[PDB]
Amino acid sequence: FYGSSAAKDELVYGVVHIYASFNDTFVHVTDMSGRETFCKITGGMKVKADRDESSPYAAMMAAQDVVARCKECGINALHVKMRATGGVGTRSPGPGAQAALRALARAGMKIGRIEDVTPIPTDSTRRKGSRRGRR
RNA sequence: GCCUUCCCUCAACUCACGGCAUCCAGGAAUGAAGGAGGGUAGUUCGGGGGAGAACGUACUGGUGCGUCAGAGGUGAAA
Repeated sequence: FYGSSAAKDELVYGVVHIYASFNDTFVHVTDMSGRETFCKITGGMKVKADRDESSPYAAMMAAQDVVARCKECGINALHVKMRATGGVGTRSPGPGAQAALRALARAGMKIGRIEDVTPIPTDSTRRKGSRRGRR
């Protein structure tokens, strides 16, 4: 088929970048290269209304269309990299994390070697805000 | 306790005895304050100060390699 035919009957390790924020959730597909990709999924496609595009439901509904497209790319095993937010944002992911993982596991994809890959500064620029804060 | 004898006074000059040759005023000042100043030493002690050279990720932008439809953002939106 389109996917494995020289890696077939053997697990293949993709990589999945998960970026969870409070405006959307992203689920991306990479192959231990990051130079080539197959699919880019956003919460906002599956669920409409901007509040609910970062909600748990968004994640899970999106996650099932990861699995759908992975089994056509020969990908079976998935390494995962969880990302929070920017280095001048916070250090907290949105609610779309922890939802996506479970949705993939339950959908028969293997998961191993999860990691925390996020941009944390040694130090960076003045954080957005003010001296007196947002109020 | 003391005298004498005996061992018999070491740091390259040290100890004992003698010649006589020299040079030539000099030691008579209160003390050293849990008062001040200074010296020396531990390659002491420290986000102390100046200079010069590298290092770290992030933010932002650009470039290249891929993907494809929404993304920013909010209480909700725009």
